[PDB]
Amino acid sequence: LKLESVVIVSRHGVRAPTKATQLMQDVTPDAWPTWPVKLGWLTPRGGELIAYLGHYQRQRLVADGLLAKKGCPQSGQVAIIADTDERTRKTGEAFAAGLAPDCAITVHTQVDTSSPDPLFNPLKTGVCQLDNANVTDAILSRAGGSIADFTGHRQTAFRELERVLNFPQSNLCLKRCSLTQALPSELKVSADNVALTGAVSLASMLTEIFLLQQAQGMPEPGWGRITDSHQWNTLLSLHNAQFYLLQRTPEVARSRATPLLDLIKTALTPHPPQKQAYGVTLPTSVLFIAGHDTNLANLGGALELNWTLPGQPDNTPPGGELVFERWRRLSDNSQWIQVSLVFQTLQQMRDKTPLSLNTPPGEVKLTLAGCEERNAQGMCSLAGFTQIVNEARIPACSL
Ligand code: NI
Ligand code: NI
Ligand code: NI
Ligand code: NI
Repeated sequence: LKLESVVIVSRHGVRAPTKATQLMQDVTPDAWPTWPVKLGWLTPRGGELIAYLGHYQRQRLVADGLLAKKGCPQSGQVAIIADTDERTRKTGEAFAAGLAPDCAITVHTQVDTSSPDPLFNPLKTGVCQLDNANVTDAILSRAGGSIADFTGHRQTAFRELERVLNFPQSNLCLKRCSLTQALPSELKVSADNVALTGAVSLASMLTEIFLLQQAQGMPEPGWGRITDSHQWNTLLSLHNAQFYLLQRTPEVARSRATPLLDLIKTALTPHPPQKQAYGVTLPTSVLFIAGHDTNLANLGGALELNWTLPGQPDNTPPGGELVFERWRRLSDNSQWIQVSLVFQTLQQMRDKTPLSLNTPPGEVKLTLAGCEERNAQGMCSLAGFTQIVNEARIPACSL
C-alpha cells in the first residue's frame, strides 16, 4: 500500500479557559488557578505540544515515502488551513514549525480575521439552519429520553466532580446540595445552535479545564484532589457526554460538518492540481486543518466514526487529530481511504514528552461504519468513501 495523500483535522492545542464566570466561583470555595495568556489563547506549552505532533508526523510521513527526509517540502506540497481564532492560527504555526522548521509554511485563513469562518461551522454564519423539532427529538432520544434520564445515569461522575470542587463548602451549596438539582439542565435548541444549560454544560466545561491544567503542567490540577487515572476518566465522561449529545448527534453533526466534509473529500480525490479554498492548491500531499473539538466530534458523528482514546480521558483532546489517508494498493492500483485518531495521552501532555517513531502518540484505527466496500485493513474504497460523504453531507449547508 503506497501512501498518496493525508488530511489532518486537528483540534487546537492547549489553551486557557474561554471564560471565567461567577457560577464558576460559586461552585467551589477554592480559587481557580490563573493562566499565562488571555482567555482562550494557546499557551506556549500548547504550541510546543502541537509542534511535537508535527515533528512526529514528519518522521512518520518520511518513513511512508510521502515527504522527503531533508529540506523543506516543495511548494504547495504541505498546506495549512486554520480557523480565525488566535488559538487555531497558532496551532497551525506550531504544527508547521514541528513538521518543517524554518520553512515558513503559510497558515491560511479566511480573508476576514475578525468574523467567523463558515468552514468551521456553517450554522454560525447562517449558511443553513437546524430543524428545531427534529433535532430536539433526536438529542432527547440520545439522552435516554430526557435530560433527567441522562444525568440520572451519570450521578457518580457528578459526585466525583463535586468532591474535586469541594462543592459542599461552596457558596451555591451553603445557600442551598447537588449540582444536577441546584442547576437544572435544559436543552435549548435554536436555528443556529443547540445548547444545554445548568449542570450538564458547567460540568463539561469544568472537567475540560481540569484536563487543561494537567496538560499545561500546572502543579495541582483540581486543587490537588484528582489523584488517579480512574478519577480523570470519570470526570471527563461528563465532557464526552455533553459532546455525545450536542456534537455527535447526526441531526446536528451532519449540517455542522458539511463544509469540512466537502473540503476533506476534495483534498483526498485524485484530480489535476487546482487552486481552491483559501487559494490553496488541492489535491496535494499533506493538508493540516486547525479547528475545534466540535469539529472532530461533528465529523465523527456524521461519518459514523466511533472512538474512545486509551490514556486520554477527553475523546476530543488538545491537538487530537482526525487523520484521513488515501492509500494506493499496488496489486491492482485501487484507491482506499483510512481514518484514524492520533493523540497525545494525558501523561504525554503532563510530561511534555517529545514524540517520535520510537515514542509515538497514541493512535486509534477507525472504521467508517457505513462503508460497504472495505479492504483487509479496514479501509474504505475511494468510491465507498465518496458515497458516504455524499449521503452524509447536507447540501443546504455547503459553502
Ligand atoms: Ni472558531
Ligand atoms: Ni436511561
Ligand atoms: Ni497561499
Ligand atoms: Ni474535548
